[PDB]
Amino acid sequence: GTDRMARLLGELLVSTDDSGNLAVLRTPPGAAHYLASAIDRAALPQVVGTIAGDDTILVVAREPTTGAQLAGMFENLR
Amino acid sequence: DRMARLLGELLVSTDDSGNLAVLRTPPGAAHYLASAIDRAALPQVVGTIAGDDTILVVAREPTTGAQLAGMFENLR
Amino acid sequence: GGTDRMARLLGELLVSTDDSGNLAVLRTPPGAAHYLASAIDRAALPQVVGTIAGDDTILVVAREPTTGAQLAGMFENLR
Amino acid sequence: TDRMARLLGELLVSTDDSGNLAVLRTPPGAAHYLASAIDRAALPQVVGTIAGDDTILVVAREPTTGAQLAGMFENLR
Amino acid sequence: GGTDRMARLLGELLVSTDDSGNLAVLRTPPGAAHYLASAIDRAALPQVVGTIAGDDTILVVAREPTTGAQLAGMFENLR
Amino acid sequence: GGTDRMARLLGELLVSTDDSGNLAVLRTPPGAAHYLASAIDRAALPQVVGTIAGDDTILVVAREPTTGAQLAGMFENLR
Ligand SMILES: NC(=[NH2+])NCCC[C@H](N)C(=O)O
Ligand SMILES: NC(=[NH2+])NCCC[C@H](N)C(=O)O
Ligand SMILES: NC(=[NH2+])NCCC[C@H](N)C(=O)O
Ligand SMILES: NC(=[NH2+])NCCC[C@H](N)C(=O)O
Ligand SMILES: NC(=[NH2+])NCCC[C@H](N)C(=O)O
Ligand SMILES: NC(=[NH2+])NCCC[C@H](N)C(=O)O
Ligand SMILES: NC(=[NH2+])NCCC[C@H](N)C(=O)O
Ligand SMILES: NC(=[NH2+])NCCC[C@H](N)C(=O)O
Ligand SMILES: NC(=[NH2+])NCCC[C@H](N)C(=O)O
Repeated sequence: GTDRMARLLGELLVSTDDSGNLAVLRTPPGAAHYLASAIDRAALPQVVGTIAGDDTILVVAREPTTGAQLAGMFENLR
Repeated sequence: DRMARLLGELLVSTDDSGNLAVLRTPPGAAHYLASAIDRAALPQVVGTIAGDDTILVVAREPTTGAQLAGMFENLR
Repeated sequence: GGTDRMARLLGELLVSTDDSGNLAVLRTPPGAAHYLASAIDRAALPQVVGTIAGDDTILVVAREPTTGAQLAGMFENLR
Repeated sequence: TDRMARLLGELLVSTDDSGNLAVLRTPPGAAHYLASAIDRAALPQVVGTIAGDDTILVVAREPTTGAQLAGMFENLR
Repeated sequence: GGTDRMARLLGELLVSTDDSGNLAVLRTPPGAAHYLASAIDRAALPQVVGTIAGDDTILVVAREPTTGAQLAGMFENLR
Repeated sequence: GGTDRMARLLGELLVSTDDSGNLAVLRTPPGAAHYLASAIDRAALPQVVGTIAGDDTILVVAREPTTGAQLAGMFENLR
Protein backbone atom coordinates (compact mmCIF):
# COMPACT_ATOMS: atom_id res chain seq x y z
CA GLY A 1 0.00 0.00 0.00
CA THR A 2 1.98 2.93 1.31
CA ASP A 3 5.38 1.46 0.26
CA ARG A 4 4.32 1.13 -3.36
CA MET A 5 2.89 4.67 -3.28
CA ALA A 6 6.18 5.98 -1.80
CA ARG A 7 8.21 4.26 -4.57
CA LEU A 8 6.03 5.55 -7.42
CA LEU A 9 6.08 9.07 -5.97
CA GLY A 10 9.88 8.99 -6.29
CA GLU A 11 9.64 7.59 -9.83
CA LEU A 12 6.72 9.61 -11.20
CA LEU A 13 6.13 12.88 -9.31
CA VAL A 14 7.55 15.79 -11.27
CA SER A 15 6.09 18.60 -9.13
CA THR A 16 3.32 19.44 -6.67
CA ASP A 17 1.10 22.46 -6.10
CA ASP A 18 -2.18 23.31 -4.40
CA SER A 19 -5.34 25.43 -4.25
CA GLY A 20 -7.78 25.20 -1.33
CA ASN A 21 -8.85 21.57 -0.69
CA LEU A 22 -6.84 20.27 -3.69
CA ALA A 23 -3.29 19.04 -4.14
CA VAL A 24 -2.22 19.10 -7.79
CA LEU A 25 0.43 16.51 -8.72
CA ARG A 26 2.22 16.54 -12.07
CA THR A 27 3.68 13.44 -13.74
CA PRO A 28 5.36 12.61 -17.05
CA PRO A 29 2.78 12.28 -19.93
CA GLY A 30 0.62 9.23 -19.49
CA ALA A 31 1.73 8.39 -15.91
CA ALA A 32 -1.13 10.06 -13.97
CA HIS A 33 -3.44 7.00 -13.79
CA TYR A 34 -0.65 4.74 -12.60
CA LEU A 35 0.49 7.08 -9.78
CA ALA A 36 -3.12 7.84 -8.87
CA SER A 37 -3.87 4.12 -8.61
CA ALA A 38 -1.03 3.84 -6.08
CA ILE A 39 -2.36 6.75 -3.99
CA ASP A 40 -5.88 5.18 -4.06
CA ARG A 41 -4.51 1.80 -2.91
CA ALA A 42 -2.69 3.47 0.04
CA ALA A 43 -6.12 4.71 1.25
CA LEU A 44 -4.77 7.63 3.28
CA PRO A 45 -7.29 8.83 5.91
CA GLN A 46 -6.73 12.45 4.85
CA VAL A 47 -7.47 11.75 1.14
CA VAL A 48 -11.17 11.74 0.06
CA GLY A 49 -10.26 10.53 -3.42
CA THR A 50 -8.22 11.20 -6.54
CA ILE A 51 -8.89 11.87 -10.17
CA ALA A 52 -6.22 11.47 -12.89
CA GLY A 53 -5.95 13.09 -16.33
CA ASP A 54 -2.96 12.35 -18.54
CA ASP A 55 -0.13 14.21 -16.70
CA THR A 56 -2.04 15.72 -13.79
CA ILE A 57 -3.70 14.30 -10.66
CA LEU A 58 -6.14 16.13 -8.39
CA VAL A 59 -5.98 14.81 -4.83
CA VAL A 60 -8.97 15.95 -2.75
CA ALA A 61 -8.12 16.62 0.95
CA ARG A 62 -10.42 15.54 3.83
CA GLU A 63 -11.32 18.58 5.99
CA PRO A 64 -9.46 19.92 8.02
CA THR A 65 -6.35 18.78 6.05
CA THR A 66 -5.62 21.33 3.31
CA GLY A 67 -4.41 20.81 -0.27
CA ALA A 68 -1.13 22.55 0.67
CA GLN A 69 -0.61 20.03 3.49
CA LEU A 70 -1.08 17.05 1.19
CA ALA A 71 1.10 18.67 -1.55
CA GLY A 72 4.01 19.08 0.91
CA MET A 73 3.61 15.50 2.15
CA PHE A 74 3.75 14.22 -1.47
CA GLU A 75 6.59 16.60 -2.42
CA ASN A 76 8.80 15.36 0.38
CA LEU A 77 8.17 11.76 -0.58
CA ARG A 78 9.96 12.24 -3.93
CA ASP B 1 -30.27 5.47 -19.12
CA ARG B 2 -31.26 7.77 -16.32
CA MET B 3 -29.10 8.92 -13.45
CA ALA B 4 -31.86 7.87 -11.01
CA ARG B 5 -31.56 4.26 -12.18
CA LEU B 6 -27.79 4.16 -12.75
CA LEU B 7 -26.90 5.47 -9.26
CA GLY B 8 -28.03 2.11 -7.80
CA GLU B 9 -25.99 0.15 -10.31
CA LEU B 10 -22.76 2.17 -10.38
CA LEU B 11 -22.27 4.00 -7.09
CA VAL B 12 -19.68 2.37 -4.85
CA SER B 13 -19.43 5.33 -2.41
CA THR B 14 -20.04 9.08 -2.01
CA ASP B 15 -18.04 11.68 -0.07
CA ASP B 16 -17.29 15.40 -0.17
CA SER B 17 -14.87 18.22 0.39
CA GLY B 18 -15.83 21.87 0.17
CA ASN B 19 -17.66 22.47 -3.14
CA LEU B 20 -16.99 18.94 -4.50
CA ALA B 21 -18.95 15.71 -4.29
CA VAL B 22 -16.52 12.78 -4.83
CA LEU B 23 -18.29 9.73 -6.28
CA ARG B 24 -16.66 6.29 -6.62
CA THR B 25 -17.75 3.64 -9.16
CA PRO B 26 -16.51 0.16 -10.13
CA PRO B 27 -13.37 0.20 -12.32
CA GLY B 28 -14.04 1.75 -15.71
CA ALA B 29 -17.58 2.98 -14.86
CA ALA B 30 -16.92 6.65 -13.99
CA HIS B 31 -17.56 8.12 -17.45
CA TYR B 32 -20.80 6.21 -17.85
CA LEU B 33 -22.26 7.37 -14.55
CA ALA B 34 -20.96 10.90 -15.08
CA SER B 35 -22.65 11.02 -18.53
CA ALA B 36 -26.01 10.19 -16.74
CA ILE B 37 -25.37 12.99 -14.19
CA ASP B 38 -24.58 15.51 -16.94
CA ARG B 39 -27.76 14.46 -18.80
CA ALA B 40 -29.82 14.97 -15.58
CA ALA B 41 -29.06 18.73 -15.92
CA LEU B 42 -29.32 19.34 -12.16
CA PRO B 43 -29.63 23.03 -11.25
CA GLN B 44 -27.20 22.55 -8.33
CA VAL B 45 -24.43 20.89 -10.47
CA VAL B 46 -22.01 23.09 -12.36
CA GLY B 47 -20.34 20.08 -14.05
CA THR B 48 -18.61 16.73 -13.74
CA ILE B 49 -15.24 15.28 -14.68
CA ALA B 50 -14.73 11.49 -14.77
CA GLY B 51 -11.50 9.53 -14.30
CA ASP B 52 -11.59 5.71 -14.21
CA ASP B 53 -13.40 4.92 -10.94
CA THR B 54 -13.87 8.45 -9.54
CA ILE B 55 -16.11 11.38 -10.52
CA LEU B 56 -15.75 14.93 -9.22
CA VAL B 57 -19.10 16.70 -9.25
CA VAL B 58 -18.82 20.50 -8.82
CA ALA B 59 -21.53 22.17 -6.65
CA ARG B 60 -23.12 25.45 -7.68
CA GLU B 61 -22.84 28.07 -4.94
CA PRO B 62 -24.31 28.12 -2.36
CA THR B 63 -24.95 24.33 -2.56
CA THR B 64 -22.06 22.50 -0.85
CA GLY B 65 -20.32 19.23 -1.83
CA ALA B 66 -21.84 17.56 1.26
CA GLN B 67 -25.39 18.49 0.15
CA LEU B 68 -24.74 17.00 -3.29
CA ALA B 69 -23.08 13.82 -1.93
CA GLY B 70 -26.07 13.38 0.38
CA MET B 71 -28.45 13.52 -2.57
CA PHE B 72 -26.45 10.99 -4.58
CA GLU B 73 -26.25 8.69 -1.57
CA ASN B 74 -29.97 9.03 -0.83
CA LEU B 75 -30.98 8.20 -4.42
CA ARG B 76 -28.80 5.05 -4.61
CA GLY C 1 3.43 31.42 -28.58
CA GLY C 2 1.41 29.35 -26.11
CA THR C 3 -1.13 32.11 -25.48
CA ASP C 4 -1.91 32.65 -29.18
CA ARG C 5 -2.49 28.89 -29.75
CA MET C 6 -4.68 28.72 -26.60
CA ALA C 7 -6.61 31.80 -27.77
CA ARG C 8 -7.37 30.25 -31.13
CA LEU C 9 -8.30 26.80 -29.72
CA LEU C 10 -10.64 28.50 -27.19
CA GLY C 11 -12.32 30.11 -30.20
CA GLU C 12 -12.70 26.74 -31.90
CA LEU C 13 -13.52 24.51 -28.93
CA LEU C 14 -14.93 26.42 -25.98
CA VAL C 15 -18.73 25.90 -25.77
CA SER C 16 -19.37 27.50 -22.37
CA THR C 17 -17.76 28.40 -19.04
CA ASP C 18 -18.93 28.30 -15.46
CA ASP C 19 -17.41 28.27 -11.97
CA SER C 20 -17.55 27.45 -8.31
CA GLY C 21 -15.05 28.60 -5.67
CA ASN C 22 -11.50 27.95 -6.88
CA LEU C 23 -12.72 26.08 -10.04
CA ALA C 24 -13.46 27.13 -13.61
CA VAL C 25 -15.52 24.55 -15.53
CA LEU C 26 -15.00 24.62 -19.30
CA ARG C 27 -17.25 22.69 -21.71
CA THR C 28 -16.14 21.52 -25.11
CA PRO C 29 -17.57 19.28 -27.87
CA PRO C 30 -17.43 15.51 -27.10
CA GLY C 31 -13.84 14.25 -27.09
CA ALA C 32 -12.21 17.70 -27.36
CA ALA C 33 -11.48 18.35 -23.66
CA HIS C 34 -7.96 16.81 -23.75
CA TYR C 35 -6.81 18.86 -26.76
CA LEU C 36 -7.99 22.19 -25.36
CA ALA C 37 -6.59 21.36 -21.86
CA SER C 38 -3.19 20.64 -23.46
CA ALA C 39 -3.21 24.17 -24.98
CA ILE C 40 -4.17 25.69 -21.62
CA ASP C 41 -1.38 23.71 -19.91
CA ARG C 42 1.15 24.89 -22.54
CA ALA C 43 0.17 28.60 -22.12
CA ALA C 44 1.39 28.15 -18.53
CA LEU C 45 -0.80 30.91 -17.03
CA PRO C 46 0.30 32.20 -13.63
CA GLN C 47 -3.36 32.21 -12.54
CA VAL C 48 -3.75 28.47 -13.31
CA VAL C 49 -2.42 25.75 -10.99
CA GLY C 50 -3.36 22.91 -13.37
CA THR C 51 -6.13 21.25 -15.44
CA ILE C 52 -7.84 17.87 -15.61
CA ALA C 53 -9.53 16.99 -18.91
CA GLY C 54 -12.50 14.62 -19.03
CA ASP C 55 -14.31 14.05 -22.31
CA ASP C 56 -16.39 17.20 -22.78
CA THR C 57 -15.38 19.08 -19.61
CA ILE C 58 -12.14 20.54 -18.29
CA LEU C 59 -11.66 21.47 -14.61
CA VAL C 60 -9.24 24.42 -14.34
CA VAL C 61 -7.87 24.99 -10.84
CA ALA C 62 -7.30 28.71 -10.06
CA ARG C 63 -4.20 29.92 -8.24
CA GLU C 64 -5.20 31.96 -5.18
CA PRO C 65 -6.17 34.75 -4.93
CA THR C 66 -7.74 34.30 -8.40
CA THR C 67 -11.24 32.78 -8.14
CA GLY C 68 -12.97 30.30 -10.53
CA ALA C 69 -15.33 33.08 -11.69
CA GLN C 70 -12.36 35.26 -12.52
CA LEU C 71 -10.70 32.47 -14.54
CA ALA C 72 -13.98 31.62 -16.29
CA GLY C 73 -14.41 35.28 -17.31
CA MET C 74 -10.89 35.42 -18.78
CA PHE C 75 -11.48 32.24 -20.85
CA GLU C 76 -14.93 33.46 -21.92
CA ASN C 77 -13.40 36.67 -23.38
CA LEU C 78 -10.30 35.12 -25.06
CA ARG C 79 -12.74 32.81 -26.87
CA THR D 1 -19.19 -15.30 -17.16
CA ASP D 2 -22.85 -14.44 -16.50
CA ARG D 3 -21.70 -11.02 -15.25
CA MET D 4 -20.37 -10.27 -18.76
CA ALA D 5 -23.65 -11.64 -20.25
CA ARG D 6 -25.73 -9.20 -18.16
CA LEU D 7 -23.63 -6.15 -19.14
CA LEU D 8 -23.78 -7.13 -22.80
CA GLY D 9 -27.56 -7.26 -22.39
CA GLU D 10 -27.38 -3.82 -20.86
CA LEU D 11 -24.68 -2.05 -22.91
CA LEU D 12 -24.08 -3.76 -26.24
CA VAL D 13 -25.52 -1.49 -28.93
CA SER D 14 -24.13 -3.33 -31.99
CA THR D 15 -21.35 -5.68 -33.17
CA ASP D 16 -19.22 -5.82 -36.33
CA ASP D 17 -15.87 -7.31 -37.40
CA SER D 18 -12.85 -7.17 -39.63
CA GLY D 19 -10.15 -9.82 -39.82
CA ASN D 20 -9.08 -10.87 -36.33
CA LEU D 21 -11.10 -8.10 -34.66
CA ALA D 22 -14.58 -7.82 -33.23
CA VAL D 23 -15.72 -4.22 -32.91
CA LEU D 24 -18.30 -3.64 -30.13
CA ARG D 25 -20.32 -0.40 -29.73
CA THR D 26 -21.73 0.90 -26.44
CA PRO D 27 -23.49 4.11 -25.30
CA PRO D 28 -21.08 7.09 -24.84
CA GLY D 29 -18.70 6.55 -21.91
CA ALA D 30 -19.69 2.90 -21.33
CA ALA D 31 -16.89 1.11 -23.27
CA HIS D 32 -14.40 0.69 -20.38
CA TYR D 33 -17.05 -0.71 -18.04
CA LEU D 34 -18.23 -3.36 -20.53
CA ALA D 35 -14.61 -4.22 -21.60
CA SER D 36 -13.71 -4.76 -17.94
CA ALA D 37 -16.44 -7.45 -17.68
CA ILE D 38 -15.18 -9.08 -20.90
CA ASP D 39 -11.58 -9.10 -19.56
CA ARG D 40 -12.82 -10.67 -16.32
CA ALA D 41 -14.70 -13.42 -18.21
CA ALA D 42 -11.26 -14.55 -19.46
CA LEU D 43 -12.62 -16.07 -22.69
CA PRO D 44 -10.28 -18.65 -24.24
CA GLN D 45 -10.65 -17.25 -27.76
CA VAL D 46 -10.08 -13.62 -26.69
CA VAL D 47 -6.45 -12.42 -26.58
CA GLY D 48 -7.35 -9.05 -25.06
CA THR D 49 -9.50 -5.89 -25.29
CA ILE D 50 -8.96 -2.11 -25.62
CA ALA D 51 -11.79 0.29 -24.77
CA GLY D 52 -12.20 3.78 -26.23
CA ASP D 53 -15.24 5.86 -25.26
CA ASP D 54 -18.07 4.10 -27.16
CA THR D 55 -16.12 1.36 -28.99
CA ILE D 56 -14.27 -1.75 -27.86
CA LEU D 57 -11.78 -3.72 -29.97
CA VAL D 58 -11.70 -7.38 -29.05
CA VAL D 59 -8.75 -9.36 -30.44
CA ALA D 60 -9.45 -12.94 -31.61
CA ARG D 61 -7.06 -15.77 -30.76
CA GLU D 62 -5.93 -17.63 -33.91
CA PRO D 63 -7.61 -19.42 -35.66
CA THR D 64 -10.87 -17.82 -34.32
CA THR D 65 -12.01 -14.87 -36.46
CA GLY D 66 -13.45 -11.48 -35.55
CA ALA D 67 -16.72 -12.60 -37.17
CA GLN D 68 -16.92 -15.62 -34.88
CA LEU D 69 -16.33 -13.44 -31.82
CA ALA D 70 -18.92 -10.86 -32.91
CA GLY D 71 -21.46 -13.67 -33.37
CA MET D 72 -20.70 -14.98 -29.88
CA PHE D 73 -21.23 -11.51 -28.36
CA GLU D 74 -24.49 -11.11 -30.34
CA ASN D 75 -25.75 -14.43 -28.92
CA LEU D 76 -25.04 -13.83 -25.18
CA ARG D 77 -26.82 -10.42 -25.42
CA GLY E 1 -22.30 17.89 -42.59
CA GLY E 2 -20.24 14.97 -41.21
CA THR E 3 -17.87 14.20 -44.11
CA ASP E 4 -17.17 17.94 -44.61
CA ARG E 5 -16.39 18.49 -40.91
CA MET E 6 -14.20 15.37 -40.96
CA ALA E 7 -12.16 16.69 -43.93
CA ARG E 8 -11.62 20.05 -42.15
CA LEU E 9 -10.48 18.34 -38.93
CA LEU E 10 -8.10 16.01 -40.83
CA GLY E 11 -6.45 19.12 -42.31
CA GLU E 12 -6.09 20.55 -38.77
CA LEU E 13 -5.23 17.44 -36.73
CA LEU E 14 -3.72 14.73 -38.90
CA VAL E 15 0.04 14.60 -38.35
CA SER E 16 0.72 11.36 -40.31
CA THR E 17 -0.94 8.22 -41.60
CA ASP E 18 0.25 4.63 -41.77
CA ASP E 19 -1.23 1.09 -42.00
CA SER E 20 -0.95 -2.58 -41.20
CA GLY E 21 -3.28 -5.37 -42.37
CA ASN E 22 -6.89 -4.15 -41.92
CA LEU E 23 -5.87 -1.05 -39.91
CA ALA E 24 -5.24 2.53 -40.72
CA VAL E 25 -3.13 4.18 -38.04
CA LEU E 26 -3.67 7.92 -37.74
CA ARG E 27 -1.37 10.17 -35.68
CA THR E 28 -2.50 13.44 -34.10
CA PRO E 29 -1.04 16.11 -31.76
CA PRO E 30 -1.14 15.05 -28.06
CA GLY E 31 -4.72 14.87 -26.74
CA ALA E 32 -6.43 15.35 -30.16
CA ALA E 33 -7.18 11.70 -31.08
CA HIS E 34 -10.62 11.45 -29.42
CA TYR E 35 -11.83 14.64 -31.15
CA LEU E 36 -10.65 13.60 -34.60
CA ALA E 37 -11.94 10.04 -34.06
CA SER E 38 -15.34 11.54 -33.15
CA ALA E 39 -15.46 13.38 -36.54
CA ILE E 40 -14.63 10.12 -38.38
CA ASP E 41 -17.32 8.19 -36.51
CA ARG E 42 -19.88 10.87 -37.33
CA ALA E 43 -18.93 10.87 -41.02
CA ALA E 44 -20.16 7.21 -41.10
CA LEU E 45 -17.91 6.13 -43.99
CA PRO E 46 -18.97 2.99 -45.87
CA GLN E 47 -15.35 1.64 -45.78
CA VAL E 48 -14.93 2.13 -41.97
CA VAL E 49 -16.11 -0.46 -39.40
CA GLY E 50 -15.17 1.69 -36.38
CA THR E 51 -12.47 3.70 -34.62
CA ILE E 52 -10.69 3.54 -31.31
CA ALA E 53 -8.82 6.65 -30.08
CA GLY E 54 -5.92 6.76 -27.62
CA ASP E 55 -4.18 10.02 -26.80
CA ASP E 56 -2.31 10.75 -30.03
CA THR E 57 -3.18 7.73 -32.20
CA ILE E 58 -6.42 6.45 -33.76
CA LEU E 59 -6.93 2.92 -35.09
CA VAL E 60 -9.43 2.93 -37.92
CA VAL E 61 -10.74 -0.52 -38.80
CA ALA E 62 -11.27 -1.01 -42.56
CA ARG E 63 -14.32 -2.81 -43.83
CA GLU E 64 -13.46 -5.64 -46.18
CA PRO E 65 -12.43 -5.52 -49.07
CA THR E 66 -10.77 -2.15 -48.31
CA THR E 67 -7.30 -2.71 -46.77
CA GLY E 68 -5.70 -0.59 -44.03
CA ALA E 69 -3.40 0.84 -46.73
CA GLN E 70 -6.32 1.83 -48.98
CA LEU E 71 -8.04 3.43 -46.02
CA ALA E 72 -4.91 5.32 -44.88
CA GLY E 73 -4.38 6.56 -48.48
CA MET E 74 -7.91 8.05 -48.39
CA PHE E 75 -7.12 9.91 -45.14
CA GLU E 76 -3.66 10.94 -46.36
CA ASN E 77 -5.25 12.68 -49.39
CA LEU E 78 -7.15 14.96 -46.93
CA ARG E 79 -4.07 15.84 -44.86
CA GLY F 1 18.05 6.69 -24.89
CA GLY F 2 14.43 5.79 -25.67
CA THR F 3 15.04 2.05 -26.22
CA ASP F 4 16.96 1.78 -22.89
CA ARG F 5 14.21 3.63 -21.00
CA MET F 6 11.58 1.43 -22.67
CA ALA F 7 13.46 -1.74 -21.68
CA ARG F 8 13.60 -0.59 -18.05
CA LEU F 9 9.84 0.09 -18.02
CA LEU F 10 9.03 -3.27 -19.64
CA GLY F 11 10.72 -4.91 -16.65
CA GLU F 12 8.55 -2.88 -14.27
CA LEU F 13 5.20 -2.69 -16.15
CA LEU F 14 4.91 -5.68 -18.49
CA VAL F 15 2.73 -8.34 -16.83
CA SER F 16 2.30 -10.53 -19.94
CA THR F 17 2.37 -10.60 -23.72
CA ASP F 18 0.30 -12.29 -26.42
CA ASP F 19 -0.37 -11.81 -30.12
CA SER F 20 -2.77 -12.26 -33.03
CA GLY F 21 -1.85 -11.65 -36.66
CA ASN F 22 -0.25 -8.20 -36.97
CA LEU F 23 -0.96 -7.33 -33.32
CA ALA F 24 0.95 -7.70 -30.09
CA VAL F 25 -1.18 -7.34 -26.94
CA LEU F 26 0.73 -6.19 -23.86
CA ARG F 27 -0.86 -6.31 -20.40
CA THR F 28 0.19 -3.95 -17.58
CA PRO F 29 -0.97 -3.26 -14.00
CA PRO F 30 -4.19 -1.15 -13.86
CA GLY F 31 -3.68 2.40 -15.08
CA ALA F 32 -0.14 1.73 -16.44
CA ALA F 33 -0.91 1.18 -20.15
CA HIS F 34 -0.60 4.86 -21.18
CA TYR F 35 2.77 5.25 -19.52
CA LEU F 36 4.36 2.08 -20.98
CA ALA F 37 2.86 2.87 -24.41
CA SER F 38 4.39 6.37 -24.28
CA ALA F 39 7.85 4.78 -23.69
CA ILE F 40 7.30 2.40 -26.61
CA ASP F 41 6.25 5.31 -28.89
CA ARG F 42 9.28 7.38 -27.84
CA ALA F 43 11.62 4.47 -28.63
CA ALA F 44 10.41 4.80 -32.27
CA LEU F 45 10.92 1.11 -33.12
CA PRO F 46 11.05 0.35 -36.87
CA GLN F 47 8.94 -2.80 -36.14
CA VAL F 48 6.06 -0.66 -34.70
CA VAL F 49 3.56 1.34 -36.75
CA GLY F 50 1.87 2.62 -33.63
CA THR F 51 0.26 1.93 -30.28
CA ILE F 52 -3.06 2.51 -28.52
CA ALA F 53 -3.19 2.27 -24.74
CA GLY F 54 -6.37 1.40 -22.85
CA ASP F 55 -6.17 1.08 -19.08
CA ASP F 56 -4.30 -2.22 -18.61
CA THR F 57 -3.82 -3.27 -22.21
CA ILE F 58 -1.77 -1.84 -25.08
CA LEU F 59 -2.33 -2.88 -28.69
CA VAL F 60 0.98 -2.66 -30.54
CA VAL F 61 0.57 -2.64 -34.28
CA ALA F 62 3.37 -4.41 -36.20
CA ARG F 63 4.97 -2.93 -39.35
CA GLU F 64 4.74 -5.63 -42.03
CA PRO F 65 6.47 -8.13 -42.50
CA THR F 66 7.04 -8.23 -38.71
CA THR F 67 4.21 -10.23 -37.08
CA GLY F 68 2.49 -9.74 -33.68
CA ALA F 69 4.15 -12.96 -32.53
CA GLN F 70 7.64 -11.57 -33.34
CA LEU F 71 6.85 -8.26 -31.65
CA ALA F 72 5.75 -10.06 -28.44
CA GLY F 73 8.94 -12.20 -28.47
CA MET F 74 10.91 -8.96 -28.78
CA PHE F 75 9.17 -7.30 -25.79
CA GLU F 76 9.56 -10.53 -23.79
CA ASN F 77 13.28 -10.59 -24.53
CA LEU F 78 13.75 -7.00 -23.26
CA ARG F 79 11.82 -7.50 -20.00
N1 LIG G 1 -1.59 14.59 -23.91
C1 LIG G 1 -2.60 15.14 -23.24
N2 LIG G 1 -3.74 14.47 -23.09
N3 LIG G 1 -2.42 16.35 -22.70
C2 LIG G 1 -3.43 17.13 -21.99
C3 LIG G 1 -3.52 16.86 -20.52
C4 LIG G 1 -4.54 17.86 -19.89
C5 LIG G 1 -4.68 17.79 -18.37
N4 LIG G 1 -3.47 18.35 -17.68
C6 LIG G 1 -4.88 16.36 -17.92
O1 LIG G 1 -3.94 15.70 -17.39
O2 LIG G 1 -6.00 15.85 -18.05
N1 LIG H 1 -7.31 1.66 -13.21
C1 LIG H 1 -7.04 2.93 -12.95
N2 LIG H 1 -6.95 3.79 -13.94
N3 LIG H 1 -6.89 3.33 -11.69
C2 LIG H 1 -6.54 4.70 -11.30
C3 LIG H 1 -7.75 5.61 -11.03
C4 LIG H 1 -7.31 6.98 -10.50
C5 LIG H 1 -8.44 7.92 -10.10
N4 LIG H 1 -9.18 7.40 -8.91
C6 LIG H 1 -9.38 8.12 -11.27
O1 LIG H 1 -10.46 7.50 -11.30
O2 LIG H 1 -9.05 8.84 -12.21
N1 LIG I 1 -18.89 10.34 -23.57
C1 LIG I 1 -18.58 10.60 -22.30
N2 LIG I 1 -17.44 10.13 -21.79
N3 LIG I 1 -19.42 11.34 -21.55
C2 LIG I 1 -19.24 11.64 -20.12
C3 LIG I 1 -18.48 12.87 -19.80
C4 LIG I 1 -18.44 13.03 -18.24
C5 LIG I 1 -17.73 14.31 -17.75
N4 LIG I 1 -18.51 15.54 -18.08
C6 LIG I 1 -16.31 14.36 -18.34
O1 LIG I 1 -16.04 15.17 -19.24
O2 LIG I 1 -15.44 13.58 -17.93
N1 LIG J 1 -12.19 11.55 -23.32
C1 LIG J 1 -12.16 10.28 -22.95
N2 LIG J 1 -11.41 9.90 -21.91
N3 LIG J 1 -12.88 9.39 -23.62
C2 LIG J 1 -12.94 7.97 -23.30
C3 LIG J 1 -13.91 7.72 -22.17
C4 LIG J 1 -13.25 6.95 -21.02
C5 LIG J 1 -13.25 5.42 -21.14
N4 LIG J 1 -12.53 4.98 -22.37
C6 LIG J 1 -14.66 4.85 -21.02
O1 LIG J 1 -15.23 4.31 -21.97
O2 LIG J 1 -15.27 4.93 -19.95
N1 LIG K 1 -16.84 11.37 -27.02
C1 LIG K 1 -15.86 10.77 -27.69
N2 LIG K 1 -14.66 10.62 -27.12
N3 LIG K 1 -16.11 10.28 -28.90
C2 LIG K 1 -15.12 9.67 -29.79
C3 LIG K 1 -14.99 8.18 -29.65
C4 LIG K 1 -13.91 7.69 -30.64
C5 LIG K 1 -13.74 6.18 -30.74
N4 LIG K 1 -14.93 5.55 -31.39
C6 LIG K 1 -13.52 5.60 -29.37
O1 LIG K 1 -14.47 5.08 -28.76
O2 LIG K 1 -12.39 5.68 -28.85
N1 LIG L 1 -3.82 8.87 -19.94
C1 LIG L 1 -4.89 9.39 -20.53
N2 LIG L 1 -6.09 8.85 -20.33
N3 LIG L 1 -4.74 10.45 -21.33
C2 LIG L 1 -5.82 11.13 -22.04
C3 LIG L 1 -6.19 10.47 -23.34
C4 LIG L 1 -6.68 11.50 -24.35
C5 LIG L 1 -7.95 11.12 -25.12
N4 LIG L 1 -7.98 9.65 -25.40
C6 LIG L 1 -8.03 11.95 -26.40
O1 LIG L 1 -7.49 11.62 -27.45
O2 LIG L 1 -8.66 13.01 -26.39
N1 LIG M 1 0.50 11.10 -23.16
C1 LIG M 1 0.23 9.85 -23.47
N2 LIG M 1 -0.81 9.25 -22.91
N3 LIG M 1 0.98 9.24 -24.38
C2 LIG M 1 0.85 7.82 -24.78
C3 LIG M 1 0.07 7.54 -26.04
C4 LIG M 1 0.06 6.02 -26.27
C5 LIG M 1 -0.67 5.58 -27.52
N4 LIG M 1 0.06 6.07 -28.73
C6 LIG M 1 -2.10 6.12 -27.44
O1 LIG M 1 -2.42 7.11 -28.11
O2 LIG M 1 -2.93 5.56 -26.68
N1 LIG N 1 -11.85 5.93 -18.05
C1 LIG N 1 -10.61 6.29 -18.34
N2 LIG N 1 -10.38 7.41 -19.03
N3 LIG N 1 -9.59 5.54 -17.94
C2 LIG N 1 -8.19 5.85 -18.21
C3 LIG N 1 -7.28 4.64 -18.08
C4 LIG N 1 -5.83 5.07 -17.84
C5 LIG N 1 -4.96 5.29 -19.08
N4 LIG N 1 -5.78 5.29 -20.33
C6 LIG N 1 -3.84 4.26 -19.16
O1 LIG N 1 -3.30 4.02 -20.22
O2 LIG N 1 -3.44 3.63 -18.20
N1 LIG O 1 -10.47 -0.03 -15.21
C1 LIG O 1 -10.67 -0.29 -16.49
N2 LIG O 1 -10.77 0.72 -17.33
N3 LIG O 1 -10.74 -1.56 -16.91
C2 LIG O 1 -11.05 -1.99 -18.27
C3 LIG O 1 -9.88 -2.14 -19.20
C4 LIG O 1 -10.43 -2.53 -20.56
C5 LIG O 1 -9.39 -2.79 -21.63
N4 LIG O 1 -8.54 -4.00 -21.30
C6 LIG O 1 -8.52 -1.55 -21.76
O1 LIG O 1 -7.42 -1.52 -21.18
O2 LIG O 1 -8.92 -0.59 -22.43
